[PDB]
Amino acid sequence: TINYHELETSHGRIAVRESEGEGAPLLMIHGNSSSGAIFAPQLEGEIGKKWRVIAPDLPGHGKSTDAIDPDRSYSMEGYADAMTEVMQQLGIADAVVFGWSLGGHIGIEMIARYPEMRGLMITGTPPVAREEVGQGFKSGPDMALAGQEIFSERDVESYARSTCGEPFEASLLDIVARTDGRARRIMFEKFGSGTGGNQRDIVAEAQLPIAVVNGRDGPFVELDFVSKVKFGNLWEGKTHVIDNAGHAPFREAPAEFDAYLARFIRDCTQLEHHH
Ligand SMILES: CCCCCC(=O)N[C@@H](CCO)C(=O)O
Repeated sequence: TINYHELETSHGRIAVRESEGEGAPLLMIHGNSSSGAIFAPQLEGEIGKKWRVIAPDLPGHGKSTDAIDPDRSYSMEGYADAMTEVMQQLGIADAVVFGWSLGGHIGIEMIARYPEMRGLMITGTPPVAREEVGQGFKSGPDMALAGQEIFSERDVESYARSTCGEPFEASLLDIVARTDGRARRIMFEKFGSGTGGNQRDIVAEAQLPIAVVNGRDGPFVELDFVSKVKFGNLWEGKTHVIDNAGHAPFREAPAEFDAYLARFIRDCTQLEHHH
């Protein structure tokens, strides 16, 4: 049973899905033009059965309302503010955070705002300074869509297929089509204007465990670049790659992805802590 409910926040009304797991909490943050519903395999599977999985919809996405103030909310740092507010309302200060793509960038911004975070896993996310975008991401037509306000029906399909990968389901179109397109345009411009913290520096200096897990065949992330990024505390000492998966290994290869996520949560929450 997934517990769905909505929170009135300063950013607007935020939809939240929670599993019924009694264990330590895991915040899962979805990507650009997605929603927390994308994390069905974790919410409804072994991860969500054990751990308290929380999968909200960002402002402008899914079942959340559009942002009260797009100029405040639609940016990596603005979304980080919104998710921090959500966690405060839920009374949870020490979640492990999993961020998918845009969600991973948001998670990086959350490090400063959510100091008791027990770990951060990023998938589909190259930590990059603004000038490093070409190094961290692969060039292509779906990539251009990341910052494009208006999607035709065909842009909806191309974007959904490239970002969500196999298997494609019609329900994915509904999610992408709903997205407030202003959020794409504004977030992308602000990323390029360096309005938030330098993500390269943030992850280099961050002391909490950061896990990096990607599909080998994703169309967006430069995996070699990611494997060279400096992290303060890289979980298991390397970046991890799942064969036969693209941008969304949590749905494309759930068992393999869940092995990493479960082990990371265990490591971050159930080992004796020494500074
Ligand atoms: C080039 C800037 C990318 C910003 C983050 C983003 O939109 N990530 C997408 C993946 C890239 O299309 C996602 O959340 O899936």
